[PDB]
Amino acid sequence: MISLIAALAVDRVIGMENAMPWNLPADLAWFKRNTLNKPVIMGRHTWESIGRPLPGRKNIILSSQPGTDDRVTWVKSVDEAIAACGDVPEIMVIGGGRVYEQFLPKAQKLYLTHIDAEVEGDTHFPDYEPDDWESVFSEFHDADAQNSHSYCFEILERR
Ligand SMILES: NC(=O)c1ccc[n+]([C@@H]2O[C@H](COP(=O)([O-])OP(=O)(O)OC[C@H]3O[C@@H](n4cnc5c(N)ncnc54)[C@H](OP(=O)(O)O)[C@@H]3O)[C@@H](O)[C@H]2O)c1
Ligand SMILES: Nc1nc(=O)c2nc(CNc3ccc(C(=O)N[C@@H](CCC(=O)O)C(=O)O)cc3)cnc2[nH]1
Ligand SMILES: [Mn+2]
Repeated sequence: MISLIAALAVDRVIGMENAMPWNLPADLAWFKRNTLNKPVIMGRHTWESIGRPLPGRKNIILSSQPGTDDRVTWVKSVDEAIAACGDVPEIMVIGGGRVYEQFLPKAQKLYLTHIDAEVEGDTHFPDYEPDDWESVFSEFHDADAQNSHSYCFEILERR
């Protein structure tokens, strides 16, 4: 099965100038929890924004160009990316915008964090049809001393 995981600010903004302007340790812990010991697929720009391999995960990078780092796996198409994951129960697609758009039609599950932040971005999560999805988990958290915005963890499954 293919799953997308993403954190969305207001108006589905997910990035600006190849960074995530906010800082929510609780959300990154949620990301780690849900991706550890699974393959993660990302686009080249997201790979460059993270800046190093994610430990405890098979890192698969999509690029039309040859690889530049043998600590991770490089692939040249969506189908190759999926194949490189091997026979696993769950493949995690971790962005960015252009990668999300391509994998969304193939995905069975969305792990979404809705962040109460107004950020002017240049990258958005794709505009998905709500009728195709059912919410099976929702958990809201107020801002605290560590997390500067309120946020909601949601898991959607394709109906
Ligand atoms: N808030 C979140 O949850 C979240 C998560 C991830 C990323 N981001 C943010 O999203 C932004 C980056 O997203 P982005 O849309 O600009 O770029 P991206 O999706 O991360 O990567 C785009 C690149 O992936 C490569 N590639 C993509 N699709 C391919 C395909 N079908 N076949 C072969 N190669 C392919 C291309 O690399 P080449 O040009 O080398 O061919 C393309 O330029 C950043 O701001 C980042 O911080 C946010
Ligand atoms: N929900 C969600 N939040 C995110 O911020 C997020 N970010 C990306 C891509 N960007 C990044 C940037 C940094 C790290 C990162 O340093 N992760 C650490 C967490 C460290 C910790 O647990 O405190 C990791 O090991 O996973 C991951 C993804 C993709 N999906 C996401 N999904
Ligand atoms: Mn059903």
